[PDB]
Amino acid sequence: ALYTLITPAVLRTDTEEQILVEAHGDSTPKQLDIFVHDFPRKQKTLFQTRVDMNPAGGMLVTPTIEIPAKEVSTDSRQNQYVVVQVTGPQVRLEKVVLLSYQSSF
Repeated sequence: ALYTLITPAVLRTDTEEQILVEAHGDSTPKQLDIFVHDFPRKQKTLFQTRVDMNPAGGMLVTPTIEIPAKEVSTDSRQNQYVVVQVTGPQVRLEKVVLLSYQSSF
């Protein structure tokens, strides 16, 4: 009965990231899509993928997304957001987060 989405508060473009998605109390399997759209306009699909979540895996998942900064048209002059989304059987979740252009060290 409880579906959770935890992602990093701030997501690094052109750098892999991992987000936590859980089902609390629901021993019946599932197959969900992970979607990320530019905020606020939802103009383009930045990242899409699909994962199965079964009882074996504790009923949770660690999908790895990866926004390409090649798809962020903004400059570093103001804080541009992107929005996370999960959808499937008896579930949907939606979370807006901030984006870092960080490359490296």
